[PDB]
Amino acid sequence: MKRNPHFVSLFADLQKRVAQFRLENPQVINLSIGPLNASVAEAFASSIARLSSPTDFGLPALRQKLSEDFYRGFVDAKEIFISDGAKVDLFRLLSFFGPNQTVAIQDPSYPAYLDIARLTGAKEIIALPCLQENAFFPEFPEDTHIDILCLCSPNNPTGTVLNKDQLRAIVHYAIEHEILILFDAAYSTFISDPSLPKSIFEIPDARFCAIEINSFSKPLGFAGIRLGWTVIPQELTYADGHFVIQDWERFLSTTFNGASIPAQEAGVAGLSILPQLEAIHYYRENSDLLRKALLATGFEVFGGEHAPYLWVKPDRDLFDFFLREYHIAITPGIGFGRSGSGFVRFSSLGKREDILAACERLQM
Amino acid sequence: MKRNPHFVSLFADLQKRVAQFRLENPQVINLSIGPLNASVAEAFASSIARLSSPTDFGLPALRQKLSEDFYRGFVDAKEIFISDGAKVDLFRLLSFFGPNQTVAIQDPSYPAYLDIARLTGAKEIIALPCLQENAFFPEFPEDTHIDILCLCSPNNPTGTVLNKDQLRAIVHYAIEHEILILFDAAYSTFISDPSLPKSIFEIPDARFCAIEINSFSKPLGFAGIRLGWTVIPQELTYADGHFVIQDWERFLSTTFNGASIPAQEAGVAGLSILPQLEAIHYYRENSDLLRKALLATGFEVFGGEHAPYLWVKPDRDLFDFFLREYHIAITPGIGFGRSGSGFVRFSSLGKREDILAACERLQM
Repeated sequence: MKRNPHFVSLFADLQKRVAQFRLENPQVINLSIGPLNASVAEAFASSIARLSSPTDFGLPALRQKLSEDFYRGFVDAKEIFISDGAKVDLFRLLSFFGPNQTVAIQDPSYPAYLDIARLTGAKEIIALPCLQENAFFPEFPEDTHIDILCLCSPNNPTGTVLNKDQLRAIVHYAIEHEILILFDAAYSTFISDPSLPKSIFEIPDARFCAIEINSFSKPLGFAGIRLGWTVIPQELTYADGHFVIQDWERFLSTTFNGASIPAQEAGVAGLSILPQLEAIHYYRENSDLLRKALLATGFEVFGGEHAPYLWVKPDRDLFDFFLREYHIAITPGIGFGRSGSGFVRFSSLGKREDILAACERLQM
Repeated sequence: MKRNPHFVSLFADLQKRVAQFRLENPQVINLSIGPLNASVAEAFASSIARLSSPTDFGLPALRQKLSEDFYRGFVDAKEIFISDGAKVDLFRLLSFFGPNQTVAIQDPSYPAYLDIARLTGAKEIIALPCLQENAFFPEFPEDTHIDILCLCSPNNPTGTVLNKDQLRAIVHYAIEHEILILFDAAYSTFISDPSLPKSIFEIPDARFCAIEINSFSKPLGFAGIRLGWTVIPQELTYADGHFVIQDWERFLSTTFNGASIPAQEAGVAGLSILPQLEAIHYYRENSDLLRKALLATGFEVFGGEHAPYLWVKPDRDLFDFFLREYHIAITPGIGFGRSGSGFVRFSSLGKREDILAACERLQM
């Protein structure tokens, strides 16, 4: 039994070395990192009760409520597959397409994409620089065949959203070069400008070249819900005219036994209270707060309105600078990749107390 | 985007065509196929309560209780990885070993092995005939290199258990030819003779060539618990002396985000009440019942003491014969594979009412 080839090519680590600084400066606000909702839990329990009394791609009620409330009718229930989270789905996806794909990803990169690409067999991996001069529109190589394009919108780490016009461009480019697009919209719920697309299926032609994955986990309010979903259009087709959706059903039947039903039952209630939650207006606040603190204290601030990420311009100068000069841990850009250089990712997903404390250490 | 090669090579189906017979003979006991425990659910809920109040490889308490109660000390907590079920684990495993393996499986086969092998890239698949002349000891080919050997003990479909002496043989054969053994013990809880091994780790040398997967789901009492575990020995090594357990940790971190914690909390309570459950003495009963009915009515009966499967000798003669001559649906042997020929699988996992009704239609 020889070891895995696809394996041998593989942060943070940033967190250990920060406990370090604390064990060495004991007299630090951690913004480099991250309670279950009342209605959600009641549904959970009621689901459990249902099970302890006498008497597949997802609970029909959940596939439905997604269609109608979450996707606002743009997606059909039968196009929606419930799984236990966005990451496993991304793994099952890339795994499903087979090895030797060449796969392009945004740079700066959410690093789980790179790994799973490497792990699932990619022939090459192409970083698509995304930079504010270009409004973060990724820069495609002329001219290199790409097979799969991973997108992450709203974006981790830029906290940026590809808008309507931008996605239309990407989709046209995609169909033009026969690129399958994998579209990760796990942060979509954080969008606060009701114009911007929330799903890639709001974009002309997306159904002939695109899949979406999404989850609860981070809307937030959803702690302990092992639950996500994948969307495959009926229209989506391999080179030879076979339907992706069909291969996906076989695949799923063979390798998955579905999400937990109580968690499914719990998603349904979550969809109900979904668009209310100051439980996200709370974070929009953190982001505002940071932003102005940051702009007041001289910085260039990007992101933060439609995701819990501030992308901030003032390389190992960076981590240790912020810790020392401000007592704020962050994640330095270049960690997420090569066009990360010169930037820092602040995370907005914390207690207001600390958010305020950090905003203070930006005065003097 | 070309379709998946590994894909193009892929029951039941038996169930549709049985509804058929009913829509055509309206004046049938279904033994071809299959309530959440009170303590388990209480734990679930309490877990949920815990989550709705303010404030990785598995819940430590669960990894522990497995070690100590389930594995009876034979396995260490750190060797135990919690996932959301045995099947996904088998998929993640074979996926993890990479493609081009040649993989041997028992014949008669539990058919998910074949698929997942095919799907994950196998170069060849070798059926290992298991037959009662040989006490169901699988028959190895001289002399064909095999890389992985899947075992299923207690066995679906024979309802058979490889015993101590048998596994010692297989393990010696395995280390001798450098075969990794994948050992599926999901039915172990049904063992009712306290001599027989329950885990492969009760067998000298198993740790230098074997992994085990197991779950709750079917002990039974565990409906709606998306929960299994995998066991990797510290000692287990690739050809080049690298440690499997280590590659597995990386792999898992990249592609899984763990079992649900409430389901984990719920497993713990389940381990407590685990060895009590007439909730399995109930089925042992069904099996007794069937067995004698079957022997009284002239048949050859195998299995049924240590799993909910009776393997019965009296090929398309079979399905439609049983339906017509007895009004009992079964699963015919040859469905699980080529050395299935001449046998039928009865399933013992039903209401006592129907078990009794079936035993009746064996008189005249």
